[PDB]
Amino acid sequence: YEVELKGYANDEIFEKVRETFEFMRKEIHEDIYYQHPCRDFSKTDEALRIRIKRFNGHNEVFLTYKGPKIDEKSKTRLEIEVEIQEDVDKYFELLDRLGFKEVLKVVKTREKYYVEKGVTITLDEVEGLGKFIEIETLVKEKDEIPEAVEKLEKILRELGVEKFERRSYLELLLEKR
Amino acid sequence: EVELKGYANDEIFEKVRETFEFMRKEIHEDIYYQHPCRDFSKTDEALRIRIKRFNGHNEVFLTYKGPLEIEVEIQEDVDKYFELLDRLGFKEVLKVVKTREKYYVEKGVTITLDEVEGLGKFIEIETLVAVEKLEKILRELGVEKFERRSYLELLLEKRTELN
Repeated sequence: YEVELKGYANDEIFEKVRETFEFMRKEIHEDIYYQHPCRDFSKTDEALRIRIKRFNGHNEVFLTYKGPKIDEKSKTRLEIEVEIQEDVDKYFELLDRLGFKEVLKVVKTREKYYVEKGVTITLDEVEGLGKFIEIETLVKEKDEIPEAVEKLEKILRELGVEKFERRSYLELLLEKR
Repeated sequence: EVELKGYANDEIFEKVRETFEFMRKEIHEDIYYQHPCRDFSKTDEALRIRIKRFNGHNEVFLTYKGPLEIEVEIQEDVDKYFELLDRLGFKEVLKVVKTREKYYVEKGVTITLDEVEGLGKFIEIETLVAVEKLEKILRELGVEKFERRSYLELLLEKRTELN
């Protein structure tokens, strides 16, 4: 599982990260989140998204399904992700035909930083929400999530993060609709 | 995409091989799905993952058929696509296996000789724009019984009557 924690940020936290960790790369993300044709994802805590990632003149697109959060202390959830290598428009059309309707588009910039082996921090500037900081690392077993969460929470708090958020950017933006 | 299908047999298959230019032979396994809440059998829609084998390799496609077709190639992680479909509520209805031989008739016209597991031999013809033209071609090959129902539909009907 990809253990992930998110906190609200600011110029202070952003700068500290830039002066503490190795910069990997900056990406622009344009996500389109969908609603299921038969069930309310907001009630089942699921998500389906198409993400367009832009960096270094490159463009990558991914279709990702996210399962319900399984941890009370983090945003960790099961994920199934495939890369759309071509015909991006066809995937958009396929989802539409199957009844998946766009709920909202989330746009942000993300600066990725190397923390330690398998641990990455991202500085996010989300349109319509502001600055956030995320941290993630992979774990094999579900029972390993608690330890990882503690480790990642410590890293973020040591950077100045005080307010954590388990709600997705999508949920946060929907609240402001 | 104007397409027609007819019941075939060894003779019809043979006539095709002698008359038209062989293009390619492929083996297909089509995994058809039911929509999480729309009954595709009532909305005249379909969604399938096709795994084709030809020229020593496999190619995978995800295709939606409207009541008019969206097809994308799965170059990697087909297992993830199976999982994604399951997670989204799509359920396997039936897996259709067939061997297909494609033949070139003329500019923009192709014929396929299909040996469908559990159903038998069929011949399909397709072109882009026409029906009377393709119809005549098939009739001259000895085709006497056409079929608008898909292999999936036929296999399901066959199962229902058999039980």
